[PDB]
Amino acid sequence: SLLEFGKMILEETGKLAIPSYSSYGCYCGWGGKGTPKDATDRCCFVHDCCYGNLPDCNPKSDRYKYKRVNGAIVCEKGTSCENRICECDKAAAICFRQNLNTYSKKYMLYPDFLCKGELKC
Amino acid sequence: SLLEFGKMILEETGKLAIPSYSSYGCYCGWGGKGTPKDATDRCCFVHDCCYGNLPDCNPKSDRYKYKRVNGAIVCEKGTSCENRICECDKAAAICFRQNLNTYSKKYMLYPDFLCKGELKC
Ligand SMILES: CCCCCCCCCCCCC(=O)O
Ligand SMILES: CCCCCCCCCCCCC(=O)O
Repeated sequence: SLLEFGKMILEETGKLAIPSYSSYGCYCGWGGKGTPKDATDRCCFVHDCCYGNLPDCNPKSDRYKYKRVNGAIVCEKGTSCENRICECDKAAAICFRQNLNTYSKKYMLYPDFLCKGELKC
Repeated sequence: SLLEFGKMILEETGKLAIPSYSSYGCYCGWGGKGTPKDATDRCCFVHDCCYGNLPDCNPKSDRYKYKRVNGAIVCEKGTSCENRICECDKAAAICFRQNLNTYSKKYMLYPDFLCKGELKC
């Protein structure tokens, strides 16, 4: 659920999910059209493709449990869903960190309008 | 406070907070349930998620000051609360303007039974 995801993001990046990621570029915060603006934006994209491959699950709402082992995110075992969701979230979060040095305020609150067309995931 | 938030809304969109954004979709208003129905509805969803990260404050009434600098909304300095509350509002109003394009009357006075999922933040 967004609760775990949003928390994941602050642990990895140091930024609050809200302002910093709720409306970044074309895919951050949700949306789904356009050509990803940058690296951070490419991760929201990939994260969206990840959620899209869990038809049997409720990604944005099911609570899953995860722990940090020696500074690394580890998805605890739960249902098939809670596990796959958690991995999607971990991948996005970690990515976010990896590209912090390219994070551009220039893309926060980006006009969803400017994004046109649907990329084949 | 809502008096400042309503001012930004009228400035950025030209519409009055009450009709235009008080009974729109599943989140612009007070009910708050289901899955956002469109761009404008999500701005509202993100906004009260933003008010959620401010437990130690009270957004409805503490008044803050803001001004424009080269036409942009800037939150004047003050107490941590006043500043964070304003950032939530600032973003929301800008979000309503960037989406004036898809704002449709079909979502006004939207029925409760049409607000679906379980969503938390
Ligand atoms: C428009 C949405 C606000 C709630 C989103 C809080 C965290 C947003 C960042 C995750 C990216 C979303 C996914 O990959 O689409
Ligand atoms: C005249 C008095 C205040 C008008 C301000 C109404 C605020 C409307 C904004 C939509 C709700 C935002 C979200 O749920 O936070």
